[PDB]
Amino acid sequence: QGKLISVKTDVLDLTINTRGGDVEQALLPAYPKELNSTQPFQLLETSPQFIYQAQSGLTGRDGPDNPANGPRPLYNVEKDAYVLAEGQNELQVPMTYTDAAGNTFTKTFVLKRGDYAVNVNYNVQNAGEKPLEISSFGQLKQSITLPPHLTFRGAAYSTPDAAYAAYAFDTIADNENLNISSKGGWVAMLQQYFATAWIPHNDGTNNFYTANLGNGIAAIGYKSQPVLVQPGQTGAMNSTLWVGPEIQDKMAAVAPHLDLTVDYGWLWFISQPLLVPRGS
Repeated sequence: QGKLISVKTDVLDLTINTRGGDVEQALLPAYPKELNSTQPFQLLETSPQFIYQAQSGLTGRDGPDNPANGPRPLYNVEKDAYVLAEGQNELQVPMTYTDAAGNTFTKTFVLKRGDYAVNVNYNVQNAGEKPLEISSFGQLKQSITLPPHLTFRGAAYSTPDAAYAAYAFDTIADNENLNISSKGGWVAMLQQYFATAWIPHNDGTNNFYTANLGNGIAAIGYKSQPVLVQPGQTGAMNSTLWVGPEIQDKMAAVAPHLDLTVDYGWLWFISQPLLVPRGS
């Protein structure tokens, strides 16, 4: 039972679940829902017939988002609604959770004006006797079937060794999944004109994976290498979420070597039905 908070700027309307801090819906006010609509375009969404979420949290031995340590952390929040105020160029949305040992975990969303790159920052204060072992993760998950409603989509990533790469949702659904290591890099879900991406900011070697979550859900994500938070200290785990138009210039400012060019070419080609006519 985690409430839903509203987080608004000029370009994004996010709903964030307070149990785990997953982004459950993202609307884009600069883009109409369809031709002639009042409504903004819906990228991330949570509904009975379609889900598309940017999930994140702290896993590893001592991470609270690790199911073995119990249910996802219920964060406390100041308000239910945050809105970029006039004259202000940045919005901060901090949420705090306190462990059953006084360990404090602060997850903070940082939005900037006109900016589709949302910073997602943790601070972990260890108030106990042993080091806390923690991996952060970013997952993007999506229903394979759109709502029947009665133009292609896929997963991508890049690493220092992988200039372009792409997984069709079919492949993921076939249990043929990515499982690799990447220092830096990024993972994304693509559609036409719009993209979602997680870009970790750390010094380690991430695990980049795709996953069949079953019942029609595909996923791509990263799990950053485990870090120790000493009894002394407060640790920080940072990543950036792109949630917006597929503007390469803007994305590449946040992820160097962002080039989707060859990914789109593959996904465009692969999603077109085959017809070989009989001779005549």
